Amino acid sequence: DIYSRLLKDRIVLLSGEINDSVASSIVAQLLFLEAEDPEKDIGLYINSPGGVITSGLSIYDTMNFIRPDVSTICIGQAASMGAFLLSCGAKGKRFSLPHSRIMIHQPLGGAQGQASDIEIISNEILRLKGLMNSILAQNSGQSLEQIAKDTDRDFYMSAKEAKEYGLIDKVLQ
Amino acid sequence: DIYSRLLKDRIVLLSGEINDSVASSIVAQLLFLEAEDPEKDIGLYINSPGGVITSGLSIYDTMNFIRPDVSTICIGQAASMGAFLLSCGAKGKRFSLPHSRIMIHQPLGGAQGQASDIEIISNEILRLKGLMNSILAQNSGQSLEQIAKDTDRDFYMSAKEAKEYGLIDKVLQ
Amino acid sequence: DIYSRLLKDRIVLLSGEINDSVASSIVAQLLFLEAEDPEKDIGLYINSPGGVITSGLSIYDTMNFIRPDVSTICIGQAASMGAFLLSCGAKGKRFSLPHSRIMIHQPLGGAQGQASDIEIISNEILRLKGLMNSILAQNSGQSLEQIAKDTDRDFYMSAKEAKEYGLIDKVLQ
Amino acid sequence: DIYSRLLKDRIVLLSGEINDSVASSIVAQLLFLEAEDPEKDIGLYINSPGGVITSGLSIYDTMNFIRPDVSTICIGQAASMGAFLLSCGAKGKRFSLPHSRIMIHQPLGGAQGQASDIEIISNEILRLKGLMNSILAQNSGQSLEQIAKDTDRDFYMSAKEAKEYGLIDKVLQ
Amino acid sequence: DIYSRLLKDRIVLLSGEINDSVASSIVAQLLFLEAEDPEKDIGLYINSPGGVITSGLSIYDTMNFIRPDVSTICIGQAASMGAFLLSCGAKGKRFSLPHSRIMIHQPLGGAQGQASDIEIISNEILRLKGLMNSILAQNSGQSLEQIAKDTDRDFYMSAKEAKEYGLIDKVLQ
Amino acid sequence: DIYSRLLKDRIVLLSGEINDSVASSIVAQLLFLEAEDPEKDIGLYINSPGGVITSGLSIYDTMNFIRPDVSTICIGQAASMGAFLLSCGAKGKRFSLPHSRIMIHQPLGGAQGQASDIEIISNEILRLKGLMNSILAQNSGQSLEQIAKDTDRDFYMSAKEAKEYGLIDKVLQ
Amino acid sequence: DIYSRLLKDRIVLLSGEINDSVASSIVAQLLFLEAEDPEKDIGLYINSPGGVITSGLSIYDTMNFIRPDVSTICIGQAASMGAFLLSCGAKGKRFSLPHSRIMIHQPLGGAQGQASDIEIISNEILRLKGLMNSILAQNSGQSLEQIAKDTDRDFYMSAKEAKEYGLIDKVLQ
Amino acid sequence: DIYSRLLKDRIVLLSGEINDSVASSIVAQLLFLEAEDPEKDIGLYINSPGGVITSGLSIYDTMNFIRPDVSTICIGQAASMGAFLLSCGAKGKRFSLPHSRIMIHQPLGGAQGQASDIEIISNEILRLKGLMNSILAQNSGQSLEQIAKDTDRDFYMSAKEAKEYGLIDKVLQ
Amino acid sequence: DIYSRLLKDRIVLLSGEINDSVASSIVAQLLFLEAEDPEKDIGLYINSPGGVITSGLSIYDTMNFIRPDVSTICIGQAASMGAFLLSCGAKGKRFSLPHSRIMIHQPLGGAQGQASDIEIISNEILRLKGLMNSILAQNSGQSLEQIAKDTDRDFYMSAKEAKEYGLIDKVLQ
Amino acid sequence: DIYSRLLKDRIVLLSGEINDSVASSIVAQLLFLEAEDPEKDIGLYINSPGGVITSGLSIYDTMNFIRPDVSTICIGQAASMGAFLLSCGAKGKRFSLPHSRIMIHQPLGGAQGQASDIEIISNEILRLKGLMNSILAQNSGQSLEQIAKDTDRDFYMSAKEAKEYGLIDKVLQ
Amino acid sequence: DIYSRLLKDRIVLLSGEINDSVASSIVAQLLFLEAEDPEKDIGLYINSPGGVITSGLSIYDTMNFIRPDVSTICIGQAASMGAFLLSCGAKGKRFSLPHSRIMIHQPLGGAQGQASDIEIISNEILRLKGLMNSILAQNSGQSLEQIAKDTDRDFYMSAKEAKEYGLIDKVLQ
Repeated sequence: DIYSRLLKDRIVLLSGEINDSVASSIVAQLLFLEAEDPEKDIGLYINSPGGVITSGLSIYDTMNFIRPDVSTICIGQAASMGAFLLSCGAKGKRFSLPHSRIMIHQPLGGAQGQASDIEIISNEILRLKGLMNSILAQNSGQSLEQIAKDTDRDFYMSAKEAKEYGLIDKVLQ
Repeated sequence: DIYSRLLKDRIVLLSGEINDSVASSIVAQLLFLEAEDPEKDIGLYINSPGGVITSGLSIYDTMNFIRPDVSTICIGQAASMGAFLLSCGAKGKRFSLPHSRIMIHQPLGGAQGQASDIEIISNEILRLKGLMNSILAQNSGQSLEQIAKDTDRDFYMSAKEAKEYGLIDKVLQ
Repeated sequence: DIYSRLLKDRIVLLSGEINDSVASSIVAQLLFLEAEDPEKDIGLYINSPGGVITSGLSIYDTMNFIRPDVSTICIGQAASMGAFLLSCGAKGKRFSLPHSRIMIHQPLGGAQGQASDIEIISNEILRLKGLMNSILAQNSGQSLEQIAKDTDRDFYMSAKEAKEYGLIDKVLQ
Repeated sequence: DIYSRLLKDRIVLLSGEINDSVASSIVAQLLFLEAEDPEKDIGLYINSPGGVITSGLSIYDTMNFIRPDVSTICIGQAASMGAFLLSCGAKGKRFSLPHSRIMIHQPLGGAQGQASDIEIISNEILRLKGLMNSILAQNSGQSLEQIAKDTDRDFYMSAKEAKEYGLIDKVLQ
Repeated sequence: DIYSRLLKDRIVLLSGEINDSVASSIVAQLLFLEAEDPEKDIGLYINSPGGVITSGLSIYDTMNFIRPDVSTICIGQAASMGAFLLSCGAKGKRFSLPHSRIMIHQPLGGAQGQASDIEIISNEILRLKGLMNSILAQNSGQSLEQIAKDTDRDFYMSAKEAKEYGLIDKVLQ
Repeated sequence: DIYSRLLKDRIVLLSGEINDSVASSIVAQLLFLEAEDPEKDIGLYINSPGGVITSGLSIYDTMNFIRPDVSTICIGQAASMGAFLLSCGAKGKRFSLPHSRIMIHQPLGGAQGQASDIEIISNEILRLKGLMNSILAQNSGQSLEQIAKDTDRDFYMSAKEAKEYGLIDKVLQ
Repeated sequence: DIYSRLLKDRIVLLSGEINDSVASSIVAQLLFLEAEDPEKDIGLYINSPGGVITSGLSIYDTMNFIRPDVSTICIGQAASMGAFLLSCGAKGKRFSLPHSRIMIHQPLGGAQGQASDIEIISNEILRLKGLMNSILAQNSGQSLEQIAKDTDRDFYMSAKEAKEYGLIDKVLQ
Repeated sequence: DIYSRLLKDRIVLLSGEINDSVASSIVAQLLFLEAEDPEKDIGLYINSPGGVITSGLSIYDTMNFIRPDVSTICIGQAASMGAFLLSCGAKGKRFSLPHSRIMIHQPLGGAQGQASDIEIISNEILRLKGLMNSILAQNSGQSLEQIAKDTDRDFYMSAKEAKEYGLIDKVLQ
Repeated sequence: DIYSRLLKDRIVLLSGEINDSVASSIVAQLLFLEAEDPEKDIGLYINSPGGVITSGLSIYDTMNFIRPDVSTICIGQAASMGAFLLSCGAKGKRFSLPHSRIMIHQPLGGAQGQASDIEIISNEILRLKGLMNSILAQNSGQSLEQIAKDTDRDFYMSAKEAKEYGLIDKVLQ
Repeated sequence: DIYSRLLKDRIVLLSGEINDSVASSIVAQLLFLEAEDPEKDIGLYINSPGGVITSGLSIYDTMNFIRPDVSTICIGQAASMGAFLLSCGAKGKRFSLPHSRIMIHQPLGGAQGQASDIEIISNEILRLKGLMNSILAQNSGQSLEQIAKDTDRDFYMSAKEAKEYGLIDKVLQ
Repeated sequence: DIYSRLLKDRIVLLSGEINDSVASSIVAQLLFLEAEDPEKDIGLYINSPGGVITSGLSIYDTMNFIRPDVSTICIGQAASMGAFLLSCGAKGKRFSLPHSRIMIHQPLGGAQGQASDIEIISNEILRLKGLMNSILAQNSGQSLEQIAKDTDRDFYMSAKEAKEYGLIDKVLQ
């Protein structure tokens, strides 16, 4: 398994839509490495359009739970939770190839049922909105005010624009 | 046309699901019954599990628009919006057959999309929820807080119970 | 319309499953005949397996609501709510052709959702079970207990048998 | 209307499958004809493959319920309930065109659920079988055993054979 | 098998919807670790939106039927049965990464058929609601009433609030 | 025809979703009434959630095309294109029942294919947005830049709020 | 038929998509109106997104086949075949409401099968493409060259621009 | 795999619905263990809602066919056929976790076709309801009469209750 | 693997429709086989009805790209692109079995969209039609004209007729 | 694995449509080869109609990110992103077999939602278009304008033509 | 694998529908066995209802393309194409079990398109029809005219009858 083999070099590939099954796998790996050499570095390669908010968070929090440094690399794209996760790499170890697109937005959801329940989901997602649009600031150097304004709608950026934005550290040319 | 004939005796039947089409027909008959005689009472028999909120409000609001007195008579059942409408008939003229059932509740709906949009839909349906509980309290003599409490979940009642609650005036039994 | 010339003879056929649509057509025809002549009997021929409970009571209630006696004739079959309606015919004027089948049961239904929602629905359907079990008890002369025990499962019986049970008065053979 | 025109000559057509809808329509016509003239004969043509049991039973009963003689004419085909009805025609006036095919059998049906309900449905279908066999015996001149043994599986026969069996009186040819 | 890997370090993730298939895998793993060493701790990692009730109870009752202590870590989210199971982890050893979201509620279900069977099913869902709400009381220290009041509708809380609520001991902050 | 009779009194009903069918029906009705008597005001009752933009614009244009004043009365609701049309009637004659809700938004649409076609659609939908926003601003008295901001996301309003906003003139309380 | 009503004043409405049946109706109305009076003008209101090429040509020709001048009025929109048709109105009698949308373009289609069959179908649509461009240029004053360059991709324009462009003669405002 | 691993310890996990593929699987596992050590006990873990009847009986007979003692352990739930099989374990060796649930009932099924065939199936299922209720009576201490009564409709119960009832022996609390 | 042992002897089997993944497989097998020994001949058994053209030329070029002589052997059938490939085998080693059938034809395709895009695809398929006809005429010795006339419509051949057309060399019979 | 045996000689295959999954695999193999030897050249064979934009850009970047020279070889076809990728190979090492076909064009996409969301997408796709046009001009030596004009519509090329356009360096034959 | 274990004894199983996929495994297995030993014998056990003609011919020509004798044993059934293969077995070693059915028929197929195309398919299927009639005639020693007469419609035979008809040599009783 080419992934099994690459994982041997402490490399992890997050590819495509994020959800529990995939997010679990990432975590399973991250943990595995930490339980191999809790000292070294980890290479998280990200090419994702996003996905389940809580699924990505598990990945985010784990990237810190473990001891090893988690360096993120954007190849292809990092959209939504993919960008979020991307800006969660170890400060200084956050990169992107030259032609990757980085995009940031607000949470996406749905609610259905009695008014009471729609209010519960609405408040729950608005809550996740705030929680993430503050980490983005605390990860970019941008204020929550500016991070509130740019993510209102899809905010597309090129690698170079994301470095200058604070989502990444270096655009490996 | 059996219906067009009862219509000729000022009788209007609102049965089944409520939506724009069904409501536009009840509105028309109510405006028509008015032009035929803005003095004589209108008899509106109801057997409906509710439907679209705004469609329902189009009837309620037409009821109070035309000069005729709109008597409501619950046969079978009057649930949700149907229950709301029954309780909106001329004072002293809200009726129900003996074995009919009345059921009041909170509005239902849904939202899908960005956190921001879910929130807008969520507020709008809470605004409606408040609006109708307000009217529903004024029609039954209950306190707004009492209605908000009793409509939290589906509240069933017999013709007799509904009259004791203030939704109707008499049980033509 | 064949049903229109007959409506003149004051004949109303209840055929097939009952729902608000079908049930409104009946109620309207009864109100009509009532407006045409308040004293003359009405012949309600019933060939139905039943259906929506509130729709049924809608018809039953209208039946006792108007001034004319509503005679009921069972042709083919009167099952469930259809048998319920049969029994609600003017005392002394409940009939069935010789080979009609008559069955009595308990209400059927469905509930989906949170535990506390299923309970409200479970209770509402039990109330209707009790409510209708008693009216059957009256109509027939039988006692609550016997009625409950016999309707726990479908109780299939002949016309001659329904006569002895007290659901009809005479077998027009 | 071509059918309403023939109804004018006291001619009722019964074609295709039999269900409540169709049944309720034949009954309505039989009741209408008897209205106009309860003395004159009626021509009931039958090109049906059968259908709902209690549905045809309603027609059969309506045929003997009214005063007019209900003459039956089999054109094309009369199978299962279609045949049963054809034999319930006014004795002596049960006809058939030369190349029609009469077919008789036992009841078809289905049951699903708990064993208790399956037994109940099985006993009910069995009663119905019994009823119709003996009614077939009484109308044909056959013994409950010859009929029962002969309808265990579909029994197809021509007009001539149908007469020798005693289902029809004469073959109008 | 990246998972068969962690199963060595005594780790095990419960990810995604819970059902008899997943439940059997988790319980199979537990019985496995109880044999590899019936004293050392186990690391049941949680990221689930919930699932079937009796299924979750399979996991719970096993976490207690075995000797080793089953610690629980909430990564991503622990909603419904997931929060319920997160709280069933050996007291003192119930964790959650800083960004997880915990949510507790009441059982969900469905019932169809006779009013007798709806009631059977309604009583059982209520019983299951009674049991677990009770277990959520013993686990967190909350009273029977408090839990019931808060689980009526979806109760969303952060890791901190959940530790604060007594659902977990510590946030691996 | 209940709708016809009202049309004989200068009453047009715009209910439900808007499209070329419905749009043509109203245009057709407005032309007719203009021919009927080019002086008498026309009353356009609107209960619509919006629909095809070009369809909506053809009604608006016609409203100003014909000679007679076209008064609008919102009942139920006037959302999107409905709010637009509602505001397009003769000045001093734009009405709403007390409980009607108004909602103004930006246009919705879609495109697929090459970047050149998408770009072409985008500009076109962007051209439509500006036209209506300037006409909405031109109908209410708001500054174009004011409308642009409010309608960015769905803007719901009570009848009262809508009068103050300048969408309608009076609320028939 | 309100449409039959307006047809009484020589007013025809071409709304929605164009196909064989919408075209036969329009052409019938054109042949009928000619038989009615070969002198008086005909007003053709057009609100269409286009349709089947050959269907639109059947109308284009019939317009020019009968003696009466066929004036065209664009309400809502005149897209593609709809725009083509709009431009084919009698000289000086081509108008548009102020807010109408006008769009011209090249033919759409599909072919499947053998290489030879694709080529045949391809040559055919390039013929219709050439034919309609030529007529467009002739009706607008533009050159075949300009029309070709401009309809390469969807060319959207306002009423005031369709006049300048020469597709229409006057914007009724 | 995880399961197979537990197999060499003589644990057989009956999980999920029951059918011929799953049954032969259980059966095969039992035989093997038998062909292994025909003396050492077997721990049959049951957690299912039940399933095909002749299928379940095959796990049962086999369970008595071999010489080893097949202990049963309900985890999560043993409902219908699952509850049957649970109670069928070796005397004094039927356990269950504290929060597991047991439910016993009467067989469900169905038949389609001629009356003669529906009866054969009806009698065949009444037979199995009879067979299993007798075995269900022995295994627990109850009498056939007390089993036929309680199993009529779904009969749920706790672990303790199940013990009391006689379906299982000890409740490994 | 059976196919993997036959590969050992340098036998490559191409069966079924041809698409990118089937083609890639052959290419990978041709390439592999080239590394093992750039000298030893290869047997390419073909049993295909044809498939994607570019996929076919994929195999064709690889067949002439590698060093070793790739002999083709038609078993079952070689139709369309399958027959095309069959003739691209090294001259002298193009064999077929006594009852294989060879069918040659012109390309099949599809196109949808504007007249401009249809043309482009039309010319692209025609360019492929000529390119391939020219290669077939060259592979068989037939002239361009004669190959054209014959592939206009499907052309079926026996192994004998084939060889005598030039498509294959010898008939291994 | 025939594909893993090819990766051994340092040969990667890109067949069929391109999406995140397919791209992730290509990248992995590239990274693994740079691991197995950062000096030896890599041969990327392409038979693709293209696919997801960002997916392709992730391969292009990985290609230029690692040290090994990654030459490209077109078999069958390289169209859209496939062509784009082919031309991104190591200068001097871009190849194609004689009969494969190369086609270049502009990006394809979709947008649904509000005008604001449509616009953001249109701008983004025009953005990657300008990006890709620039990258194709640099790789082929063509001017940014010639590419823009040439890719407005599918531009099909033979291998020879492609090499002459500067897309591939050599045509193996 | 087990079908492979049997292949070690030169036993090839042909079960089910025949198609390229199926025929390819059979063809692969035949070529392999010869590579294993071109002297011994192969036993082709056939239990098939037939399939794709050219597919069958594929296995037919290989049986006789390889060196060893292909012994065909019928089990279950050899119908349509299945019987052709059975009969194509090595003269003298064709077998069958006592209760197998053998069935011979004419080819099945279809065509769609232009008359010219249907004719081409029609003649091709007639060719495959006469071709198999002649070979089936040879294999059995019957008259081309006789075989044609018996396969015009399905011709079922038992093993005894196949032996006397000439399709098999012996019947292993």
